[PDB]
Order: sequence, then C-alpha cells, then structure tokens
Amino acid sequence: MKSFYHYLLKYRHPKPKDSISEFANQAYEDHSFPKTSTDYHEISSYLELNADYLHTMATFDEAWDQYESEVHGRLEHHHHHH
Repeated sequence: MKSFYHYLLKYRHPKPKDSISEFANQAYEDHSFPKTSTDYHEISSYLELNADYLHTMATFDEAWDQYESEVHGRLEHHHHHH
C-alpha cells in the first residue's frame, strides 16, 4: 500500500472535471486526513463523519476501487490476457 493521500496526490487535478477529480482537490485541503492510516472502514466513517464528504460518498468508493485496482491488482493480470 502507499498512503491513500499520496496516491491521491498524483491526481491533484489542477482542473477538476470528473467526480474523482473534484474530490482530489477537496482532499488536498484535508490536512487532517489520516495519512498515517488507510482503512476502508475507518476512512469510510471519516467521510460520513462530515456532510462535506457525505455528498460524494459514491466518489470515495469509486476511488478506492481504483486504488486497490492499482495495488491489489499489481502485475497479476488475469482477466486481460494482454
């Protein structure tokens, strides 16, 4: 794994467009983000803990799917025989 915050740092999206993009800029301002702790359940509640992220829960879930896909996926390609 690699600090979800840092992973997100790669998507600073200097020009928000997609749901994940707008979220990235927002998270950048989250100086309190649990950089030293990445857990779906723990962080999930962190979002619901504030209506600010409540209106974009679908984005976080989607982001996670991408995150794990890059880490939990690695060079273990299977479905795509390319």
